[PDB]
Formats: sequence, structure tokens, C-alpha cells
Amino acid sequence: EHTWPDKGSLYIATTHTQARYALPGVIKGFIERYPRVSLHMHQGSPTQIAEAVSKGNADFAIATEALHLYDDLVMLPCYHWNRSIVVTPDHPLAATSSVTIEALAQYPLVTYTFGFTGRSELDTAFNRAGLTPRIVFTATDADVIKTYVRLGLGVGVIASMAVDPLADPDLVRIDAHDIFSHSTTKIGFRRSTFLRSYMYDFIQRFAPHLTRDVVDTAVALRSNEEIEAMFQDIKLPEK
Amino acid sequence: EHTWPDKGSLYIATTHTQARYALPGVIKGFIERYPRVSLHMHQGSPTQIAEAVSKGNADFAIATEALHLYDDLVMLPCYHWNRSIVVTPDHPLAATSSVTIEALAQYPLVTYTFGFTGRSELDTAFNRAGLTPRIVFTATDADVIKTYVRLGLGVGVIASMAVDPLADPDLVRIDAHDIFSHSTTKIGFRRSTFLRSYMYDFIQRFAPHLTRDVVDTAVALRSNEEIEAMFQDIKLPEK
Repeated sequence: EHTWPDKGSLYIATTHTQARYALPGVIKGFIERYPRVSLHMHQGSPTQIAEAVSKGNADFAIATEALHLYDDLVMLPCYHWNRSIVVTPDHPLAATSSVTIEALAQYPLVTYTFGFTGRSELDTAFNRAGLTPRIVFTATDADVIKTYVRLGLGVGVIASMAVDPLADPDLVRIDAHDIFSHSTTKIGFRRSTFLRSYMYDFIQRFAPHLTRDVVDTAVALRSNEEIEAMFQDIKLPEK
Repeated sequence: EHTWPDKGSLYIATTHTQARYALPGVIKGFIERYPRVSLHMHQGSPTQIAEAVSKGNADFAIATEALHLYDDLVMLPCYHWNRSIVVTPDHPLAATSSVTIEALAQYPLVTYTFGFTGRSELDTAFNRAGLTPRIVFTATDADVIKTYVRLGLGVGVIASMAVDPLADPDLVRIDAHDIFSHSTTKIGFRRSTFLRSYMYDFIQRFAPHLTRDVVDTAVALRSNEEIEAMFQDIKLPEK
């Protein structure tokens, strides 16, 4: 067992979060599975990634943000995720594991810029609590964010997948699923895309519940709204 | 002792390269030097960074790319840099040291998207050699790029500053200053910006040759062209 002779190309347009933290395993299995498939990848903001699929320069958009604004794409939920706050060992917050949004708003924040990786969930949580957060660094990825938390610039709020006990052993990782709604990373493609079989394999490798029949059903409805509703009774993986 | 009472804010808008690899030292010295200065930072593409300064949302743009296209900013050369190709130990290129541009064009390339971190230097080198490069991953930062070189997707070409023997010990780092022109990281700001003294200190910390008198002279010429010409007889640091 290993190798399929399938011949074609696969153009993935995605973001730093996905590429760094969610895709390497899938991408490695894929390339070893499909020696005759030309894999191309492109990194960008969620909006550029979406534009790229919509303009026809990529097959699939994978991101949390922006994707829903392009109903010329069919969107498929892949997983749910939430944030951690992250601080150096000596920070005041390092002492608890009890994170009120009012406690957090006391601190200067290193997080994502508007339009990136669940930022809208953070604004929502602060706005509905009345609060106005003090964000001193609006970054576009979590490698930058963790760097400047490490320098003592402020309190990090990143995707939980962006921190690992072995990779980032010098950071204290406090869970924040209490104070923020979860975010949903989706995959998008044009309806006019002929879905090769290596594509179905890719989609399902990334999101197990997105089997061919689920995908085809989803593709048939002329509504992203209906597609979201289709998964309402299904669990989703969480990263 | 150590500390200046200066009150004010400093808004820096920059990129992943700078923030990850060129700024942390400077930023740390600065914050400990200026307790009453509010440091703000924003990360983005070179173009968004430049727009940010031009629209007035940041004091300084620091990037290699795009900055020169905004002559409503004064641009100051900070340093020169060049690329390395990077591969896993087992790659064919790992054997030499190494590098004809014709040898490199034989391989699938993991590098920066057009518009990022000296990409235009790479295209230039290939185009003038007649060659057409096979780029399988167009990324926006070197963390992503190094990840997918590590998975064997292809041959990395990054900024030399983005690879370190201790941080990336599992990568073979071949020098490519022979085949590519150098790139120049610049700092930009509006003429209408009152340059506080903490600002001159920052500028000079980042680029020693950009002393106050050099900066003021540069600022007085109405020409970025003339400013570039001003440094024509000076060495520049290399990162």
C-alpha cells in the first residue's frame, strides 16, 4: 500500500495559522500519496486568499476569516477553535487559570489585527462586556505575537493551536474558551470546480466529516446558509 | 540613571521579517529606555504598512518592499541583506556550496510571494538569466517557508537573517549572494511628523548611520532619489 497514479494540480491558498499549525500533516501525507499531482500553495490574508479562489488562481481557500463574505464560494466548516491568553512566567495573570474578560481588559494586549484569525470574536466579547481593550500590537500571525509577548510588550491572545508545551515551553498558556465564542475555520471553492478524486481525499483528510457525499450534498444546495445548517446537528473537530 | 522621562507615543508599522529578526533587540532597549513612551506596533504587508504611515495611523514604516512607491514619505536606507537557499540535510543541493542560478532553477521553490521581502530581486535574477523558476509555494513569511522545506515540499529561498544555526539546526543553509542582488530595508515617515528625540534615538538604534544630522539633512531634500544618492558613498550595515 501507498501510491496513486492520479495526474493533475491542486492549488491551495491559505493563511499563516493553517499553514503553520493545521496543514503540515495533511500536506505531507498528500504529497507522498500523489506523486503525479502538482501541489501549489499560496499564503495571504483571508481576503486575498478568498479573492484568489474567486478569481480562479487557486482551487481551495482555507481560512477562518472573510470567507463567508464570498457567497460565490461554497464554504465547508472544517473545525472549531478557540483562544488562549499567553504570558511570560512572571506576569500577574500567570498566577490564576481564572480569566474574567474584565480582568483581561486591565492589561495591554498583543493580538491579531482586525480581519485576521478570529479577531472579530475578540472585539465582540469586549464590546458586549462594555469594555474597550488596550491593544498595543495588532499582528498578522502568532509567531510575531509570541515574540513580543516574550519581550514583555504585553498579554498575548492567540489561537490555542499556535502554542505548544514543547515548542513554546517558556510561555504560560491560560485557557480562554470561557470568555470568547469559538471560531470556525472553513474551506471554500468555486462551484464551477471539477472536484478530482485527489481533492475529495484532501478535503476529508483535513476535515474527516467532509466525506464525498457530504461534500456533494453541500455543493448541491445553492446556499452557504443551508450548508451551515446542514452541520448544525453534527459535532465538529476542535483544534 | 538608565531612564528618560520623555512622554509621547511611537507607532511602528512593520513586517514579519523586521519584527521577527531585525527589531526585537532595538524594541527591548527602547521600552526599557522610555517608560513614559507608549510604544504601538502594527504588522502587515509592505504596502499596508506604507499606507498606514501615509494615512497617518503610524509614525514609521519599516520594510524592504513597496516603500519606494510612496514618495509622500521620506525613505531612509537602514541596511542591506541577501538570501540563502535552505534545504533539508538530504537534498541534492546540500552537497555543494553551491549555487549557479541555473542549478537552482532545476528545483521546485518555496519562497516569498510577489510584493514581499525581496521577491523582485529573485524574479530579476531569473528573468535576466532567461530562466523561468518553478515556485510551488508563494509565502508571506519565513516561518511558513521553513516549515514546508522541513516537510520536503521544495527548496527554500529566504532572507539570510531568517535562518540561524541554533534556531534552525536541522536546515542546510547555502549562501546565494552570488546569484541575487542585495535588498535594502528602509524606514519611512511623513515629512509632517514632528520628530521627537525618542524617535531619533530609535532610528539610530536601528540604523547607526542615521544620526540626527544625517536624518535632518535627508529630510530637507525634497527627493527620495537625492536621499539614496546621499548614501552612495557610505557603507551600510548588512543583515
